[PDB]
Amino acid sequence: DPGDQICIGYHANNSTEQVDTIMEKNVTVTHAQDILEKKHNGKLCDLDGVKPLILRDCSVAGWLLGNPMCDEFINVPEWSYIVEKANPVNDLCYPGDFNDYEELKHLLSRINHFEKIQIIPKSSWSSHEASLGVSSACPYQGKSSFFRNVVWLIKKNSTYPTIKRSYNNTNQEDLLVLWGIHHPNDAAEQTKLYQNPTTYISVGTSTLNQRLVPRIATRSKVNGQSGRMEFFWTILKPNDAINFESNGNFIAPEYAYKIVKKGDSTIMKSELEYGNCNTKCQTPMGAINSSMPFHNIHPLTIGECPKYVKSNRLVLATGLRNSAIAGFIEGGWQGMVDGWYGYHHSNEQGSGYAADKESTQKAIDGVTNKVNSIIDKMNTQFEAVGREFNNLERRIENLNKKMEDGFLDVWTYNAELLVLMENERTLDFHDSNVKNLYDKVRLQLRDNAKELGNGCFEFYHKCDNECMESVRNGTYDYPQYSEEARLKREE
Amino acid sequence: DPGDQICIGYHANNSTEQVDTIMEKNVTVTHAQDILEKKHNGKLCDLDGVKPLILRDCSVAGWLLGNPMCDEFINVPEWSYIVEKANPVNDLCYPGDFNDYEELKHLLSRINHFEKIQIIPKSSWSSHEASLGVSSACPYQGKSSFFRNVVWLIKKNSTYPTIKRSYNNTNQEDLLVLWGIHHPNDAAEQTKLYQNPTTYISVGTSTLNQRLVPRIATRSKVNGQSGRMEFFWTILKPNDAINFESNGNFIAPEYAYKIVKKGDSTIMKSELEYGNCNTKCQTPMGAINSSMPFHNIHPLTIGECPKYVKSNRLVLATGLRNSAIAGFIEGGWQGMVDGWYGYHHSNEQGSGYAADKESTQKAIDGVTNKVNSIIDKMNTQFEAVGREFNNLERRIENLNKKMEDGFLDVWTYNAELLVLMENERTLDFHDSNVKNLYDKVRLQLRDNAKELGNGCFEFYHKCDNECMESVRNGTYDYPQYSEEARLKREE
Amino acid sequence: DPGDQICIGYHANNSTEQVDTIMEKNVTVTHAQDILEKKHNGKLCDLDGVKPLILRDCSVAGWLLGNPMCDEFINVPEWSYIVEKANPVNDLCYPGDFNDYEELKHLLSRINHFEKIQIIPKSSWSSHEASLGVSSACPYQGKSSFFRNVVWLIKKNSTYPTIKRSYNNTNQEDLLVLWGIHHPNDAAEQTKLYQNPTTYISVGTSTLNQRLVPRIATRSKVNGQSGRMEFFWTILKPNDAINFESNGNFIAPEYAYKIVKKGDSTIMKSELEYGNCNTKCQTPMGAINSSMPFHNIHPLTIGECPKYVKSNRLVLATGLRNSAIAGFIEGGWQGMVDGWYGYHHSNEQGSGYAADKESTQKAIDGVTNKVNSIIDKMNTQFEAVGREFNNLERRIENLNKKMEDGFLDVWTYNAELLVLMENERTLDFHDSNVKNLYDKVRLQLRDNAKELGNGCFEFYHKCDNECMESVRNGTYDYPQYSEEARLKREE
Ligand SMILES: *[C@@H]1O[C@H](CO)[C@@H](O)[C@H](O)[C@H]1NC(C)=O
Ligand SMILES: *[C@@H]1O[C@H](CO)[C@@H](O)[C@H](O)[C@H]1NC(C)=O
Ligand SMILES: *[C@@H]1O[C@H](CO)[C@@H](O)[C@H](O)[C@H]1NC(C)=O
Ligand SMILES: *[C@@H]1O[C@H](CO)[C@@H](O)[C@H](O)[C@H]1NC(C)=O
Ligand SMILES: *[C@@H]1O[C@H](CO)[C@@H](O)[C@H](O)[C@H]1NC(C)=O
Ligand SMILES: *[C@@H]1O[C@H](CO)[C@@H](O)[C@H](O)[C@H]1NC(C)=O
Ligand SMILES: *[C@@H]1O[C@H](CO)[C@@H](O)[C@H](O)[C@H]1NC(C)=O
Ligand SMILES: *[C@@H]1O[C@H](CO)[C@@H](O)[C@H](O)[C@H]1NC(C)=O
Ligand SMILES: *[C@@H]1O[C@H](CO)[C@@H](O)[C@H](O)[C@H]1NC(C)=O
Ligand SMILES: *[C@@H]1O[C@H](CO)[C@@H](O)[C@H](O)[C@H]1NC(C)=O
Ligand SMILES: *[C@@H]1O[C@H](CO)[C@@H](O)[C@H](O)[C@H]1NC(C)=O
Ligand SMILES: *[C@@H]1O[C@H](CO)[C@@H](O)[C@H](O)[C@H]1NC(C)=O
Repeated sequence: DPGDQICIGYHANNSTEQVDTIMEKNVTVTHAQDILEKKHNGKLCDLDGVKPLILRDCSVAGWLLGNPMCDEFINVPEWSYIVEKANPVNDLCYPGDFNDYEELKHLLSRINHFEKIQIIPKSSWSSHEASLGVSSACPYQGKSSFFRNVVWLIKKNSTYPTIKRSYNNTNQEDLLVLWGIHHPNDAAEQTKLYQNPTTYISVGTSTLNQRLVPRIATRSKVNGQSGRMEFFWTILKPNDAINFESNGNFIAPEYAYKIVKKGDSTIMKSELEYGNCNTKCQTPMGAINSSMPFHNIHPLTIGECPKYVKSNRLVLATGLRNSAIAGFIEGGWQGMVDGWYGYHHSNEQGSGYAADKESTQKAIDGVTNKVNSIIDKMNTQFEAVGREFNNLERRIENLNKKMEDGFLDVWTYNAELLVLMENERTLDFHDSNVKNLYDKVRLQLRDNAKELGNGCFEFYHKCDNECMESVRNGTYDYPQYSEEARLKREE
Repeated sequence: DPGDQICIGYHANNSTEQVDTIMEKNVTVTHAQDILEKKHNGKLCDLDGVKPLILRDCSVAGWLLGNPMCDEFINVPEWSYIVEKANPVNDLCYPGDFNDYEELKHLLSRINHFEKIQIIPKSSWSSHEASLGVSSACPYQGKSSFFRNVVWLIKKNSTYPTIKRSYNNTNQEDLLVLWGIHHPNDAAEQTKLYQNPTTYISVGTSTLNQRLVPRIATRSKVNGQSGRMEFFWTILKPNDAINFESNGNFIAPEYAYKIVKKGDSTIMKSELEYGNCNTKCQTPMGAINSSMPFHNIHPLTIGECPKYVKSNRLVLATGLRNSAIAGFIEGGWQGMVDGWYGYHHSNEQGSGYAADKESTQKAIDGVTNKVNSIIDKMNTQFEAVGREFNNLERRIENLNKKMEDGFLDVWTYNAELLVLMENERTLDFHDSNVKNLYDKVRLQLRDNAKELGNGCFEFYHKCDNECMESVRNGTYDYPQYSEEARLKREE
Repeated sequence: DPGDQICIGYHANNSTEQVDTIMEKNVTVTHAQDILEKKHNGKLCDLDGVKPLILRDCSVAGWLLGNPMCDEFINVPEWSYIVEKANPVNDLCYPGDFNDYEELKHLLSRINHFEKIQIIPKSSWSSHEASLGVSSACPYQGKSSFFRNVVWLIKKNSTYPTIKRSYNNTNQEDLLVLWGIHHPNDAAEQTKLYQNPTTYISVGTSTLNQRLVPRIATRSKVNGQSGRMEFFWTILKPNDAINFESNGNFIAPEYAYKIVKKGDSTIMKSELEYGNCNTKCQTPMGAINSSMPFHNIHPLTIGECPKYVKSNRLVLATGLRNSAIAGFIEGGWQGMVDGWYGYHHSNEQGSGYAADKESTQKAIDGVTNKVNSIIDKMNTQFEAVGREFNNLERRIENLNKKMEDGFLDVWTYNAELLVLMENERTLDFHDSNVKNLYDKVRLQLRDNAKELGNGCFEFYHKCDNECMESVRNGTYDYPQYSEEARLKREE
């Protein structure tokens, strides 16, 4: 009237944070953690401390050949990836084609050193016109012009003698060399420009064995030209020579490019500003600081990125189901201001809440470990995802699509089920921990107290604060009080 | 002699349905659900309400060029995919080759609009023979013939003047244009057919810059011909023109094809009948209504399909382990005609079974949620799986094989383990629910009754049907009967 | 003073074996099993009882054409895969190129029958020089030589008459036929070697329609040659004929190869010895006997292999957490020499340990099943992983890299989490089993004994060895002793 009491219960708070489990939707929970990265800085950034190459209105092709309408950031000796607009305004001003263009973009996607040098001075053409090879298709300062890195040689007097030029790579580095051939409209234009009716370009390295022949066809006007310019490239190794021989139609190198190549990336399509930021994961929509194992921003990423997932939320439960003084069988304790599982007692020294420090710490460590495993076991590797295939490589582009879609399907399913399964394990863990605490006490107390059925015990003896501490410590001395207990019990 | 009683127990039935768990094989279970789709309608069907193009005995090539032995369904203005036989009987009647054939099949796999038009009338050839270009290799009504969409021009008198033809696409739609070149057996055949010993075909658009030259070689007879026909195609954009120039060996266009293209699919190899059905997933062996997240019919599918898996059964447990009146410790209750977990009682008003409605509903909802999650979290995307690579693309075909086999291995393993793990969770859930019910009662009753050890309690007081209902409701008033209980108890 | 006793407890041993769970790191455990294969025999082995083709210092190209510096194992009529060194010393002694080289390596990766035959005897050249076609680039026994399978025909007197040669495949098997063209340095060398200034090679089968023309360019010296040799191949079906016609520059077949092809593999890069072993999984670093579902040796494997994983250990718990006489609440029993869960008793016949055979067997079966499922559900398929793409196929090689890296990421994550999740299930299973045993006893004994709170019961009646056996058997007859029990109890 009334006997001392100890109750077992668990933390409750004012959290409205919701979680899903394999078995229940929308469970209110004490604390939760999202493992889905959803935020980007809306900028293009350095990748592992190397600037990108941003081409504002120029194709890689326009940029390499010196399309004179390309007004770009000129000096840039290395880069980590390339940014183009979807459809650049300035490509090949004089219409035509670039041989193995996509393989060259991929080779140039990431470059350790890039330095333009002069391999054949425009001034070295003594028996051909170096300054007439100009077109209204390729306008400069209002006046007719041409690609600036490459020379459109025309006949001098009414003669086009055979060109023989060798260039020996005396540099330490590989040379990217560019040249072209003019496909004229007819035999009259052919002889008007090059005098000789039948022409070739021969090009030889230790590797290359090329002979080009112009092709006449009747073609639609593009940039007001029915002629076509076709471009070719090789990499000249650092002690090899390249040998040019031509009768006509030769678009000669003036400038070539020293390159050092240490691994590739790809070409990103984006309309974003550079932002001086560093990042380890770039997206067409912005960069990401990628601690989280999953993201939903954009598939077309370059770097060490979270796995891309079709998903709005991946929220793990970290806390508990959230809902005399009665114990656990009737709900949680707002009063348990600290601790996850613990006790409420009332004796002649007064009443209050005490955390079970040991079971609380064990459980916090467990849940922290669960979250860190799900994050830290994720293998993160460098990859570069772009669209590098042309409109006659549609079968290969379909192969890439099935693979990308394939991985999106596997990761989206596994992350969703992983969160549902583990959330159910976590909430069941909390129930298992509370019930085990109740049993820890029930087994110490035996017949020295009575189970009240609500998660509380009423003692058959005086249990001061020091007795209570021994119950919470698991050091309760049953023999010490069996005598006093038995007297009140038999009555 | 004898006291009132309440027992805790669970549903049992005459089910022989079996399930596997990570830990036990062949567990008999009250109710189970298969999540593996194994059934197909054995027919080719519309895909999202668009008919397929079924070519009974004709290659795409034979069909486009008008191989005169192709007796096909002529009119068909759109389609969702193409069906060919493994080795069609009718391909190129006059032997030869089709340039970038596989890329053209892929472009044509799915078409929004397809309409054949006449771009160059057979009657427009005033200075060349339009009706002699015929062969015994390409038989029609017993008589020698040729591809019907394309004209094999021969010299007239003993002259083959230079052809110059332009066609301007004044249509709203892209044009697929087809032409070819004849590779004759020798210089005598060359001049016998075309008079001129040295010939070319030049073709130009805003894109195309082609010059073809016939090739003599001594070749094996195919369909009794040692000559070869080589075919080329372009897509002419809706305000461009195509310009043809030829000296000889020209297989001229007569008919071209207006096309509208909105996304691709692939070419399916099947010997099935069309069936007027609609479907969202087509298989070479038949269509599928794809609610289930997995299937085992065939890898080579087109549409939004379940994931393909090497597996005969993926069966989830939905019910319970299946096996006075004693309670749960001795087995299940055939008498529990309704409910999963509940009670049996016996008092002076009589005996019977009562379902624990709350715990039963919670558990049914849980298991329904588990099944729906495993089904509904599956990301389903459109894909088209075929074999689109030629016998010099074997490395790329091996790349595709490793990817396909890769995904089959991941999905087959994850589905099998998913079912084994969750089956074990489900059966352990049922045990956890029954035991918690027993405890719900034990904690209400305390010393007002005695545990019989078999899942039953014997009351120390009269418990009429209204007392029993309060035990099942969790509203049992222990104080109301402690007095009566204690008297019978002390004795 | 003192009463008979029965205790519930579990096995403990001197194991230091450690395991991880989703929630705890470094749990000491009674017994564990690694499912990650980490061991290889450091040798190249037969694959499913078929020898490899090991090329010690020769390229496939060098080997097929008979580079005279290739000192290889000559006779070898079938093989399962090919082994090359990263950069073979002996390739094309006379510099040049091999057309569709990579597709030919892939075709030859695995061969059922391979037999070199003579299709055109060197002695059959009556109007051309068959023994002058020799070079200092291709040295033999100190003296100038050439590829041995193919004849470099030179003019005789000062004449190079037109070659016309047919070979009809009268063999039962497909023929791999090889030929080439010489690209000389200039018009003087052209006529010095072949007399005719303007030359061609025409080659025709039922399939092939080729016309080759030599190409002059000024080229860097390689093996002291500025000339180039370009090689071509076809597969001649078993009743077709191949027809050669040439004016000059013809590198003629002498020897061709009968082949039978039944499925492909790839080319492995390794510096290992053959070892007479058989295997179902070969690695560049050594073979594997692949019972385990995962391995971490090397990605570039051929056969039916475990899944490749970035991981040092995948260790499953199979045993228990490892740590009067007290029962389970105070730790494990070194004394439980046999069994997982069981009992300790003490009566007037003496004291000792007894295994709960039924619950122990159920648990051993469960854990054995868990391990076997995780191993046996793994779909294992034949695959061949190599690097088969050239330096202008870098985009496709990047496609293959993303796929390979993709599968490594999926398998590494799923195996790591699978082991963490199941380890937690296994340890929780053991706790659930021990606690259920304690309850099995508590429910049989009821008030005929008292719970001591440490996992032990003290009996209120004499419990001889035969009573004890009935408690362990679940056949304990409570009524038989309630009388004796109640007397000692009321006191
Ligand atoms: C869960 O919560 C949200 C409210 O934020 C609601 O939209 C949804 O309908 C709820 N229930 C289910 C079954 O998803
Ligand atoms: C071209 O150059 C000069 C005339 O300026 C003259 O010496 C030369 O012969 C001219 N050639 C011809 C063929 O007119
Ligand atoms: C280029 O110059 C170097 C250094 O003078 C020389 O050794 C080398 O042979 C030259 N390269 C060629 C292909 O001639
Ligand atoms: C637990 O509580 C008792 C009583 O307050 C105290 O004396 C003892 O030091 C504690 N025991 C342990 C092991 O912490
Ligand atoms: C399980 O059930 C089937 C009978 O339908 C039987 O074939 C199989 O052998 C049984 N046991 C095991 C271990 O698979
Ligand atoms: C061919 O056409 C007619 C003869 O029918 C004639 O006017 C023409 O000159 C003929 N040509 C030759 C060269 O025979
Ligand atoms: C085709 O006709 C249109 C309309 O007459 C014209 O504007 C267009 O320029 C023509 N196309 C070409 C390439 O000439
Ligand atoms: C439960 O049972 C009692 C006795 O039949 C009834 O009076 C009461 O309305 C019920 N209580 C609830 C909360 O359903
Ligand atoms: C676990 O065990 C190993 C000792 O073998 C140790 O290196 C490691 O630091 C321990 N703890 C954790 C948290 O990994
Ligand atoms: C080459 O062969 C012999 C000389 O040995 C002779 O009959 C033949 O005419 C020679 N040809 C020429 C054109 O010298
Ligand atoms: C090759 O010889 C066979 C048998 O004599 C013959 O039937 C076949 O037609 C020949 N092949 C060719 C293409 O001539
Ligand atoms: C169990 O133990 C009792 C007493 O030793 C023995 O008589 C009986 O045969 C056993 N019962 C069973 C079912 O094994």
